[PDB]
Amino acid sequence: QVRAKMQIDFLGMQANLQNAKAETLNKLIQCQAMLKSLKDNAMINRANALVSLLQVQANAANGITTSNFEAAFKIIAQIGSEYNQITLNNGNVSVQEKEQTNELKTILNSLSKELEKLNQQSEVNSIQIFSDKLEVLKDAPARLWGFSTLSNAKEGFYNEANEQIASGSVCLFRSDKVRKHTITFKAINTKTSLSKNITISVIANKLKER
Amino acid sequence: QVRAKMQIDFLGMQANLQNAKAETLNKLIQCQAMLKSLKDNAMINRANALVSLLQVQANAANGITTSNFEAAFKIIAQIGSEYNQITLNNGNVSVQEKEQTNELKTILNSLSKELEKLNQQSEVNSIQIFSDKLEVLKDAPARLWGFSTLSNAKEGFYNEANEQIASGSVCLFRSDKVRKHTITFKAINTKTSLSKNITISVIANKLKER
Amino acid sequence: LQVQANAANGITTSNFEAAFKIIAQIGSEYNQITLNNGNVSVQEKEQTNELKT
Repeated sequence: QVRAKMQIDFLGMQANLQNAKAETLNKLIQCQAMLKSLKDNAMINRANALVSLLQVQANAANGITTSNFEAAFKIIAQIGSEYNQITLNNGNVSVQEKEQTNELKTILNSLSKELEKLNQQSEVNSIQIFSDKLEVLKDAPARLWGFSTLSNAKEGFYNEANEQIASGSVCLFRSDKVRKHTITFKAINTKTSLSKNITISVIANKLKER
Repeated sequence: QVRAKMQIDFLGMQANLQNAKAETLNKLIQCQAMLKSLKDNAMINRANALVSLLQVQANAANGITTSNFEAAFKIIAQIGSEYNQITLNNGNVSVQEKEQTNELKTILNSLSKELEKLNQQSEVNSIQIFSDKLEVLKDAPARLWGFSTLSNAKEGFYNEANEQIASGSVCLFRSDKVRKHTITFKAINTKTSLSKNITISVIANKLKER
Repeated sequence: LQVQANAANGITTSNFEAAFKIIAQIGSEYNQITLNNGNVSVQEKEQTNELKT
């Protein structure tokens, strides 16, 4: 039951990794939208207040508005005082755009660079070999177990050049030798191919010797 | 099952660390937006009330409004009394911008500096070696186990200069010596490369001696 | 343009060079606008953003 569900479990774990990356990216984007929404809701309110000021200066017919246009415009100028504030010299404006400091924008940029640096090492399609009893005798099995996360494959075992010794995902490694063998789990596909190495060392029986 | 899922688990733990940093940054940004929204909602309401005051002074045709313009303007001046309040000397305004004290802005700045100081030590792509039985006899195995969080690598074991003694993520260290050996786990990649040291000390058998 | 339509004052012709730069600061981080002598020109500055990448 564990070995049957392993491919779908690794695909679900990769999907959960994608979910945990996309949630952090969405929180960063919501944070940057909340950062820019302050500037936007200040600027459109300043613009709407200026439109209403020209609306009361349009149908005025009083003359007090010409004297208060130097007074109320500095009240509309205090809407974006922490932003590109405005002034009136003798009836003309001049946008400052003071480039106001904010550390949190730089921390957001550093966290975005951290997320992009994390995004490169998020791999897909990696195989893995396993073997109990790395030490082995002359005729002991030492069952090799491979795992390929490919869609469809052949997942053979090859013996030190290309020599096929198993069929798929399990190998029974008899040695009849003394040397350290290196067995290659191979998962071929119509798209790509993967290989993995394991090293099984053989010893002789210390009791049978001399 | 534990060793197969370790790369995806470490990637998920790094993604959860990114989530726990981005949530704190988003809470700080929401807090600063709530700080600035008080100033913005005071200033646009003061501006809207002043626009309505010039609206009632426009279509007045009464004369009482010229006497109440020194009275109602001080009521509009109490909108931003804890902020850049306003006055009227003989029909002109003067913005104060008193630079009012607030400790919580400084505590927010200190927490942002704390978060940025925490952001530098958040590393990615670190390998780790492990070995049971740091003490070892002349021929005892003392199975070394390495872990590289790289995407694809070779993850070999090198013997004190460059001498390859294993293939990947497992090593069986026979010694036939007496000295303290230093084995280097190495994970090479097309982008970068990492190394890690372990020290396995060998002793002779105390029973076989003398 | 609604307040410039039913104006009948003349101050709006002088403030149309003033208020239009206030409307120009709405999209200052976006394709901002200007007025040379009564005509506009869209910039579309192609502003950088790492998060899109």
